[PDB]
Amino acid sequence: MITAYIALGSNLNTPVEQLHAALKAISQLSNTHLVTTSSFYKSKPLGPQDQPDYVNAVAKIETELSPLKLLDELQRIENEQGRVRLRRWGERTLDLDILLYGNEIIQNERLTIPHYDMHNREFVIVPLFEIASDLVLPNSQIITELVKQFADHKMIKLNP
Amino acid sequence: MITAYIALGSNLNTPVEQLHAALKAISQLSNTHLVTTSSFYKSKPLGPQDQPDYVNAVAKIETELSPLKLLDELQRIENEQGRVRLRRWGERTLDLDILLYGNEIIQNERLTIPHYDMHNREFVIVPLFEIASDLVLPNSQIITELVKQFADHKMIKLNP
Ligand SMILES: CC1(C)Nc2nc(N)[nH]c(=O)c2N=C1O
Ligand SMILES: CC1(C)Nc2nc(N)[nH]c(=O)c2N=C1O
Repeated sequence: MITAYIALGSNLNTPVEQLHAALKAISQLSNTHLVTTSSFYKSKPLGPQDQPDYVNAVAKIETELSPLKLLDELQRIENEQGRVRLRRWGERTLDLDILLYGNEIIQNERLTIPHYDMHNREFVIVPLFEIASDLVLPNSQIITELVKQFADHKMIKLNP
Repeated sequence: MITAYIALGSNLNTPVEQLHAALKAISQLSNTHLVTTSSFYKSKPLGPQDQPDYVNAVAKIETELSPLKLLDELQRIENEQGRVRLRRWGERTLDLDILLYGNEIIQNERLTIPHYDMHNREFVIVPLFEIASDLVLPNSQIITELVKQFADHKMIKLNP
C-alpha cells in the first residue's frame, strides 16, 4: 500500500463545492483510503489575470491502485464531475493531479511523477507542508526548505 | 521587428561554453539581432538532484521571424550543437526556450508563450529582470513584482 499526494484546484462553478465533491469521490475509490486533506486556500491565478481566484488543496491517500489505475480513476472523477476548461492557463471547474506516489519516480507517456514545476507553486507546496511537515521528496529535497520561498504568500485560508 | 526573450540553460559538457556557442548561433540568425544577454547564473537543478548545477541566462533579440520559424531556428541550433538530454527533468547540454514573443500570447501544439511555470523559476526571472527591469508581461503583471519572490536567491552570478 502506498501513500500518494493529490493536488486539487478549481476556479469555476463554485470551486469549494467542486473540491468537496472531488474529495468525496476520491474517498470512495476501491482500495483507497483518504487519510487527510489540507485546508482550502484561495489563491491568485497563475496565468492570465482576468479569471477568478482559485481554491486549492492537497489530499493524502493510502492506495493499492497502481499509478496508471489511480490516474484512470482521477480522470473518471473529473469526467463524471463534468470537468470544463475554458482556455489554456485559464478557467477550469476541476483539476486533480498526482503529486507523489510513494517515493517513486514515474516519467512516461501518461505520467510525470514528480512534476517539478508544481514544487514552485505556492498553492501546491503550502497545503502539502500543512499535512506532511517533515516530508522528504523523491529527489531528496525536504519540504521545510521548499516552503521557505512561500513564507510571505498572500493566500487566504478558507473555512470550510 | 518583434522583441523576443530566449531562456538558455545547460548543465553538461562545459555549460559556460554551451551558452557562448548558443548565443553566437542566435546572433547569426537571419532577420534577427541579438540586443543583450544577461549575466550567467549558476543554479541548483530543478528536478533530480543527482545532476550537475545549471548555468542559466536570458537573451533579448529583435527579429522578423514568425514564432514558429524562430522555434525551428532555435531547434536547428540545438541540433547542430549536438543537443543531448539524458532523461526527463535531467541533464542536458543545451535548452533554448522562447519565453516571450512581443506581447503576444501563442498557445498551440508547438508553442506555449508565455509559459507560466517559467515565471516561477528563479533562473529565468532573475536574469530576465537584469535585462528588462521595466518589463510588463502579456497578462499585465509587472516584472518588478514577479522578481520579489526571488530576492533571497542563492544563485551565483558569474564573471565577466
Ligand atoms: C492555469 C493554472 C496553472 N493556474 C492556477 N492558478 C492557481 N492559483 N491555482 C491553480 O490550481 C491553478 N491551476 C492551473 O491549472
Ligand atoms: C530539467 C530542468 C527543468 N532543470 C533546470 N534546472 C535549472 N536550475 N536550470 C535549468 O535550466 C533547467 N532546465 C531544465 O530543463
